[PDB]
Amino acid sequence: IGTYRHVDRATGQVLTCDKCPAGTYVSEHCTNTSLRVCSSCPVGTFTRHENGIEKCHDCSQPCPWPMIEKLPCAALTDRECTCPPGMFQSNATCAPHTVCPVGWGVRKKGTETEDVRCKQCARGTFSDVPSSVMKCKAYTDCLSQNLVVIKPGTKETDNVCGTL
Amino acid sequence: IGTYRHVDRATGQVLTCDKCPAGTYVSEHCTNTSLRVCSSCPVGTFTRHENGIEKCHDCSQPCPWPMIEKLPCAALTDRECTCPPGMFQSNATCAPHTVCPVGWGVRKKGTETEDVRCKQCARGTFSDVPSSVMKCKAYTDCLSQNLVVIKPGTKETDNVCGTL
Repeated sequence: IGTYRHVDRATGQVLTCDKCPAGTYVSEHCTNTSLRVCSSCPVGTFTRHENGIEKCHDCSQPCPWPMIEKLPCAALTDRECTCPPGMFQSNATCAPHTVCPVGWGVRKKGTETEDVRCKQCARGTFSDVPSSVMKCKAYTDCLSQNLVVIKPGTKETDNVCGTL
Repeated sequence: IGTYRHVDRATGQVLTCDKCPAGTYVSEHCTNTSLRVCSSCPVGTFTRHENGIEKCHDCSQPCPWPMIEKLPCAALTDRECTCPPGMFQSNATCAPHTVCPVGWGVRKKGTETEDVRCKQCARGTFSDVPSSVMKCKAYTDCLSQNLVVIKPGTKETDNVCGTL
């Protein structure tokens, strides 16, 4: 654990005291005869690093709806706010991710900061349900099935397999 | 921030959730549509590392007098107990450090776990006060003072300097 220098009020001695761990602050500095005393950051404050400070930092304000917390206000961390799952941050607030329609699929997955990116399903793949999450799916391999293709697939539907 | 696997109770899906930072525990696991929620370790418990656990660890019992805390029970740390300044741990408890008498001085400084080690003051040095802390001190250099030595020093007293 690191240390910090402190001027003792009663003697003017420059002491080397032990830092207090992340999550606490110095509630009594060391003196020439006593160890420094650490206390836990009160509800609503944090310190992220071992410190010699006399008060913890205030956490930021509550996340603005519809944002929610992905990290709480706790002893070691300020609250961290994010668009909730299924939404992504655009300018002000959060917007639902793009739904890729039938015949399209997710090329790049949506995140809390970027929208989904859809692509048309490539030949030999299909997507039969609107979704902001799913990828185009390869047709059922009728060959390797021992079957032949009864009905071709489309970008929306699997090939149908069988015999004759 | 690392992640951990969790079996979702309602669907049996094995999810990858975000760990919660040191000082908090998982008060709600992630599900397929919601981020895991972290809460701060309640008073009296800690976690030292980012974790996926559902409760923080209990801190150890209060230090046995005369031991005191050198680290508190806080969100990131169990309490850590030590013999207070001026004492060192021997078997059970704490004993005051050795006081080196006049004519001796500290050779090795006492700590919370080892006693002071005193040595007789070497020739040309002295110590005039009993102390568990101070080192033997070199005599006043009468030569470099322009003075001559009026009275020799001892292991207990400085040489006295002057002229004639």
